[PDB]
Amino acid sequence: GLMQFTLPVRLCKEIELFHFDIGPFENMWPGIFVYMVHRSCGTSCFELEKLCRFIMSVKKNYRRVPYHNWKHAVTVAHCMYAILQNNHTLFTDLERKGLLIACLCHDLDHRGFSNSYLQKFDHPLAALYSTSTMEQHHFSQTVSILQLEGHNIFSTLSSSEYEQVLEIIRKAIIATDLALYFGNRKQLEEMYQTGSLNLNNQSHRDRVIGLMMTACDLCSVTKLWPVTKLTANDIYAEFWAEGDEMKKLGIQPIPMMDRDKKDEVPQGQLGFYNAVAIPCYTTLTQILPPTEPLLKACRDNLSQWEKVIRGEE
Ligand SMILES: Cn1ncc(C(=O)N2CCOCC2)c1C(=O)Nc1ccn2cc(-c3ccccc3)nc2c1
Ligand SMILES: [Mg+2]
Ligand SMILES: [Zn+2]
Repeated sequence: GLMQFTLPVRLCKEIELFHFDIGPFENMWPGIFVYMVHRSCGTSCFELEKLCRFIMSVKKNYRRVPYHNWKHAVTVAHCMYAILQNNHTLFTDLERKGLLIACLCHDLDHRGFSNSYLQKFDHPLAALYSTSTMEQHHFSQTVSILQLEGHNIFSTLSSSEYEQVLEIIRKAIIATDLALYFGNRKQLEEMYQTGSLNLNNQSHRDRVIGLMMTACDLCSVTKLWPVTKLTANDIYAEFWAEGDEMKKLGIQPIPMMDRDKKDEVPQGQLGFYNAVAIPCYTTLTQILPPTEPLLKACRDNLSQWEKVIRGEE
């Protein structure tokens, strides 16, 4: 009960900032996550024994892939922590509980391959889940872990509160399908500009939570340039392995996944920042003004990729 988690001073301070990097010490990440749950949600919202056992089962169900791994899960949870702590009063008690867990679980059992590769390979998961294939899998894996003996961190919630939190988690995890992001952001942009945006409207909150999930998921673009650049290497390690596997199916991969077109990465980053990242953090800042540091960091990194092309690095 009176057992707090305490980080060393540099982490205690920097964990509050959007651009925090959780570091290379894997064994500190569970404690970093519990710290964030305790400060974001309260020391009472989960039984520590049940939370610790849930965290370690989630960790075990992430694979040893270059990018879609346990570090990504905790990284995405930290960005959500930073958003929630900078928007104290905008979110319900159940939303705070559900969203940190959603972020931890959002890529559970990722194989390092896109929905598109699963469909072209004809993976069983593509037959079970026709759209948002991996994201429906990630939610299914989250529910499976919640149902292990002594893993139900939501046990002390009412039947109503329990169905609500699992509903928040399902929507949040599905929203991490970037194919769904484009239409979600357009609708939010329309609603904000016509002044029809209403945070008491559940379907409006759902859309705002969805954009938060995209923002947290893409948060490598909001880090210090060396973190952004080094994270990009892990992203391309997976893209290019998928491209290799496309070539094995006798399919020319898109340039993004073709290690032969390594040369064009800088321009591909510009397209990504302009088409996906900048619009995401722009709309998020309009709806939630205190998330502006994410947009500022993203713009700083866009400027770094522009310097790479101009041969200044
Ligand atoms: C930084 N960041 N963060 C998350 C993601 C991301 O999208 N994820 C979804 C898939 O799962 C990984 C995260 C990225 C990213 O680099 N995106 C992209 C997106 C589109 N591109 C086109 C090219 C490219 C084109 C031509 C030649 C060479 C490269 N390169 C890119 C990188
Ligand atoms: Mg994902
Ligand atoms: Zn992810």
